[PDB]
Amino acid sequence: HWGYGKHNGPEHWHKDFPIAKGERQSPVDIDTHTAKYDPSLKPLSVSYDQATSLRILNNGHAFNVEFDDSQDKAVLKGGPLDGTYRLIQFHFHWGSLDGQGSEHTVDKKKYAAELHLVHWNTKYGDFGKAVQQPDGLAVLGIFLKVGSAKPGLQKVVDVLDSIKTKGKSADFTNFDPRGLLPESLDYWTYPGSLTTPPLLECVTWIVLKEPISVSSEQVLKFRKLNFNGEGEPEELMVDNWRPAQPLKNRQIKASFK
Ligand SMILES: O=C(NO)c1ccccc1
Ligand SMILES: [Zn+2]
Repeated sequence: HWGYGKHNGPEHWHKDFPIAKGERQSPVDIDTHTAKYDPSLKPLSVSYDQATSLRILNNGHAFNVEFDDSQDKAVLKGGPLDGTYRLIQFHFHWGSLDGQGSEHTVDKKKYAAELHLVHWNTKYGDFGKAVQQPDGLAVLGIFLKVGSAKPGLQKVVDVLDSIKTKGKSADFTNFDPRGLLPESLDYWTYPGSLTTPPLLECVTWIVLKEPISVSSEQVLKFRKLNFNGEGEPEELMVDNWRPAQPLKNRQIKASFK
């Protein structure tokens, strides 16, 4: 099945998932000089105070911190969004080296990693129905650079040893995603897709301009994870990022002047 290796990586996905060569695929390079300030954008609202995390899972591609989305708790609204989007999970994409790892790039610059906080449009009832709609999902993307440690990420880092291989999960309650956000909410937004198969084009991307810094030690632990399952040859979970795709007929809007 699909992965990030030479024989099943991004360049191969289109065979099982034709939409890989679609009209609004993600990620894309964000050309900052071509992005235009949009005064029609309303202020962005990230309300994560009532967030209820449940567990963490190694799915063989990345690790997902899942949340209880059966109620109106952690929601994203405002900005380019119409309505309320509910947080269902977050995960990261990272590299084997600090010089690569992010999916979106800024003026071709690659960051060490990228955090994706996934939300679904409540007007559609649930995540499954949402992914059949062009405005069913909203993903808040945050870049990670290596520098000072991020205190709010350490709880995630310390539980990774317990979910080293594909299929493993661990209880992960009371984790506050507010500790992963940078100070500024300035962002770029464009219509795109999931960056992993099935690559569905149901996403409104909101990529924050300000990256958060994490320590070399923190990202090093991300790289100790495994793509393989327990009892299988070890294949380090690194470089699980899809490269920038053609922007095609799209414009990236900026929330700032
Ligand atoms: O960011 C994602 N993949 O990398 C993603 C986004 C929405 C739903 C599932 C996955
Ligand atoms: Zn992602």
